[PDB]
Amino acid sequence: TASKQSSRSASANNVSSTVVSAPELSDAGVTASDKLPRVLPGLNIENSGNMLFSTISLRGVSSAQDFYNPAVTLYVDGVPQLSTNTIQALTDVQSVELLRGPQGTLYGKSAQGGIINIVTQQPDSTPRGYIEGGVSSRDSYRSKFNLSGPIQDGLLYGSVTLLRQVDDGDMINPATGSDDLGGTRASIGNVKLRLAPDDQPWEMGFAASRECTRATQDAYVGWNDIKGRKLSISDGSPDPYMRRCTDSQTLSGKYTTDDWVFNLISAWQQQHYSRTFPSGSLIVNMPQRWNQDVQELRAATLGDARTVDMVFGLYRQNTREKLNSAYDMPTMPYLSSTGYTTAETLAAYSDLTWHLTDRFDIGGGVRFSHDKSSTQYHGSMLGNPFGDQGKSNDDQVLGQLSAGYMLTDDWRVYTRVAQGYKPSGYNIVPTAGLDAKPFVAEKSINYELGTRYETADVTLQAATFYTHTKDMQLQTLSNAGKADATGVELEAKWRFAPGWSWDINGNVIRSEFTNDSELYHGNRVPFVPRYGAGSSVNGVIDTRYGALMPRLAVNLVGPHYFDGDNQLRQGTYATLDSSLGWQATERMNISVYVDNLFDRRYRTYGYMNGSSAVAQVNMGRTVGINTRIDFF
Repeated sequence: TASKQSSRSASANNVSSTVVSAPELSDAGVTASDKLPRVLPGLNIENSGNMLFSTISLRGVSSAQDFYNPAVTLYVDGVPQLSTNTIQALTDVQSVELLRGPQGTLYGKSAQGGIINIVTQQPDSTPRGYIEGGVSSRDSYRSKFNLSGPIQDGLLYGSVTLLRQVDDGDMINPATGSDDLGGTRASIGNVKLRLAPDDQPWEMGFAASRECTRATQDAYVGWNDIKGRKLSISDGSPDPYMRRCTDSQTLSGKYTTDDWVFNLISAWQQQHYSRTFPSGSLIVNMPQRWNQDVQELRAATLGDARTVDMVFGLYRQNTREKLNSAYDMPTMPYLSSTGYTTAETLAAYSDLTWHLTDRFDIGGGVRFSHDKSSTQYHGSMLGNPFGDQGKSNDDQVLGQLSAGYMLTDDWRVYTRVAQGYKPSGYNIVPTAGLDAKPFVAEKSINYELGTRYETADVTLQAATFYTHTKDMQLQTLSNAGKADATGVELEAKWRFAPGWSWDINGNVIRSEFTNDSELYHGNRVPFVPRYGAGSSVNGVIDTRYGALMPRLAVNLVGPHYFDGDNQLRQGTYATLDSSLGWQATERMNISVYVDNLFDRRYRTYGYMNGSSAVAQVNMGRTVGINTRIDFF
C-alpha cells in the first residue's frame, strides 16, 4: 500500500510493516511526526538540539553524528521530505505506514532503518469536515479546521485545512527571565484540488501548503539537573530563536488500465529558516535555505490473480542548499562562512514478484542510481581565509530479495535481503583548513527472517535480523566506521471483546561498532535503546450519557548513549499515558488526557561542551482537554 505495487507482491508481504489509521493517531495524541513512536513500535525520534535535526532511529540503525542525512526518511505521498522538515505537524493524514528494514530499492537514499510514509487524504464526492480544538499544560493549545468535498461534482473536488498548534515549554533563561522557552508554535495551511472526471481512467492532483513554525530551543540544562528548569545560559545572552517556513507544491497524475496503473508525480519544496542561539560565550547564527524538487514516474501491474506482479520506476530528485554561519564572541568574530552545496539524482528501478505455488513466492528488485553533488564555500576562522569548491558523481546499485511460504491460510513466514545507502557527496557545513574531497557512500545491508499471523481478531508479527553498515559518515565529515545491528522484534494486537483491543510490543537489539572500526570501535551505536517494549489497551464502554472510550498506554525505553564515545548514557525509563473520550452528542466528542502520568523525566539528547556534559530533557507530564465537532 506504500510498497508502490500490488497488495499481493513480494515487497508488500515479505516485510515487517505497520499501518496506523487516522482515528488511531488521534486516540494516541499523535499530533506531529515526533510522536509517531507512540504508535510505531521500534521507532525512536528525538530532537538533537532542535526541531530541524532529528535523531530518528529504527532497527538499531541511526543517524549518528550527521543530522542532515537520517537512516529513516519521511515520505508524504511518496514525496521525500527535506531532512530539516521531518519533524512537522500532521495536518490531514489518512494513515501512516512504516516499513522496517532497508528500502533502498523502492525509495532510495537515506532508507536504511526504514521509511515512514504519510498518506494524505484525497477529497472526494462525499462532503467531509471537522473542527478539533484543545488546550493543555504550559499554556499549550491546538486548533484545526478542515473542509473537503465536491467543487463541481463528477469532476473537481477540493479540501482545505488550517492548523495552529502550540506545544509550549516552561524553561527559563536566567539572562532574560523568560519562562516559556523550549516549545514550538506552528501555523499551517493546506489546499488540495483533485480532478477526477466521472467516467474516465485518469485523475490529477494538486496540493499546496505553507507551514511557519517558531521554536525557542537550542538550549540545554546541566547533565545531572534533569528536573530543573533554569537553562545553562550565561548572563548577557539573549533567548534562542528560530523560525522556519516551508512551502510545498505537489502535482500528481494517475492512469488506470485493465492490467496496469501508471502514476506520475512532481513535487517542489522550499524552506528557509533563521536560527540563532547562545552557546557559552558565543552567539551562533546559522540561517539556511533549501530548495528540493522530485519527479517520479512509475508503471505497476494491478491486480491479482497473476503469476508475476511488477513495478517499474524513474525517479529524479534535485536539492540545493545554502548556509551562512556566524559564530561570534562578544567583542569580535570567531568564525564566519557561506556555502552552497547541491545534490541531484536520476534513478531507474524495478521490483518483480513470482508466485510459483499458490502458497510460495520469490521476489526481488534492483535500483540503478546516478548521484551528482557539488559544494562551494568560503569563510574565515580567527581571521584566516579559507574556502574551496568541487563537483563529483558516483552511481550505486541496490537490491532486494525475498521469499515467503504461507504455512497456513493466514500464517506466513518470509525472508529478506535488502540494501540501503546514503550517497557519496559533500560536507554540508564548511570546515576551515581541510580541502573539499567528497566522502563515499555509506552502505547498509540487512538480512531478515520473520513471520506474520493475521486472523480477524488477531495480528501477530515477529522478526529477527542483522544489518551491517559500512563506510559510515561520522571538524570533518569523512567515512570511517562500521556497525553491526542485530536483534528481534515482536508486535501483536488482539481484539478480545468487540470495541476493545490490546496492543503489545517489544524489541531487543544490540548495535555496536565493529572491532575493526576506524572510530568508537566496540562501543554501542548511539540513539539505539538496548531493548524497548510497550503495551496499550483501549475500548468503548457504553452508557446512558453517551459512549465513553478509555485508553491506557505504557511505554518502556531501554538504556542508550548519545555519543560515539559512550560517555553520555540515558538508561531505562517508562511512561504511562492515558485518556478518556466521551461522545457527548452524536457529532461532538470531548476528551481529557494526561500523558506521562507519573511526571517521569529523562534525557532527550546530550553532548559534551568542553568538559561539561549538557542535556535536553523531556517536558514532563501534560494534561489536556481536546474536543472535536465534525461536520455533515
